[PDB]
Amino acid sequence: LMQFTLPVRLCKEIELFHFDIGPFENMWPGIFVYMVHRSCGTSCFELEKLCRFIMSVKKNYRRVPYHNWKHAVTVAHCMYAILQNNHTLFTDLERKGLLIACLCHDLDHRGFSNSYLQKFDHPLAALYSTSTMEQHHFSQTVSILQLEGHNIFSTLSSSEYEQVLEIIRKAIIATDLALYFGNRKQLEEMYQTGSLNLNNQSHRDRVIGLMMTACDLCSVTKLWPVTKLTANDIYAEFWAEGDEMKKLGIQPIPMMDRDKKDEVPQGQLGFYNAVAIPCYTTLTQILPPTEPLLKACRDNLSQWEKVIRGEETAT
Ligand SMILES: COCCn1ncc(NC(=O)c2nc(C3CC3)ccc2Nc2cncnc2)c1C(=O)N(C)C
Ligand SMILES: [Mg+2]
Ligand SMILES: [Zn+2]
Repeated sequence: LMQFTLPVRLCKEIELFHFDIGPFENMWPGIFVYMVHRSCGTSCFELEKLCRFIMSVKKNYRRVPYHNWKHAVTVAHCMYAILQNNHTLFTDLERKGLLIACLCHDLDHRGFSNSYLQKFDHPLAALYSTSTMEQHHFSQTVSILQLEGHNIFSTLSSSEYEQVLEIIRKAIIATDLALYFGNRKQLEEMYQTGSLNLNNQSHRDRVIGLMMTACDLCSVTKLWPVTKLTANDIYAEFWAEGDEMKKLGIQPIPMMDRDKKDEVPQGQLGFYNAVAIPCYTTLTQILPPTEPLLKACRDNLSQWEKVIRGEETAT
């Protein structure tokens, strides 16, 4: 057989939650196949179809600062780390579908939120009234899966193919943060009342939804230098959307206003407290081996507080 192998440093460090996939775009397909062969198995997909699929997905991500090909692979790698440290908890189809969901979850993102598409009256807003971009990401996923030589699930039966596309559809839709607030609250109640049941499919769905949020936000779970640099990329998009809001004659929210740059550290603090910490807390409760995501999230929160107190500088 031909086994995928990484250089020594990547071989060791890819198992760490805070792994950064590096600046070499040409190595990311290899990194993704490696993670699929180790988390799913070398027999999960035909290498030729997986390779063709990967390259078509890459092609349908856009040259935007943040919601790009590097983000897709980064989210996939966080999912890899969760699956490998929880390997007894997931099904064959869940392993197969979830790395693919993560790779595909922002397909054809233009760097604009669901809100902007609503305010702009974009055609996608007429087609998909809620989770507008996330329904578009899924539709794009189906398009690519239906191209010639792209059916990576060809050896699944009809009913298995349908289950995995449904795992994928729900996972991608779950990356709509508007849906996360409700989903985490339900999971918090279920956990504290002891009703949470991983044998209940409607409960698996919520746990995977939370896993997808955690993978999607995983830039707040890298070492500080990565987190700080990645925050420049996310704000490049937010500020561009704010500009487009101003062009529509609508005052943008403060985080999207490039004139309010001095409030980024307080904005970050607000986001860690309201969204990120609660997310990784609940995930650690359900999947205790995901502790390192929560720990790195707390460390970065501490760093933003250091920035607010003028002990650290972010230029
Ligand atoms: C009401 O919203 C304003 C309150 N607010 N302030 C900031 C913020 N989000 C982020 O910073 C952010 N969002 C995402 C995705 C949800 C969009 C991912 C990463 C983020 N940070 C970050 C930090 N380091 C490195 N990479 C990325 C929000 C928010 O809640 N959103 C939903 C965007
Ligand atoms: Mg998205
Ligand atoms: Zn994303």
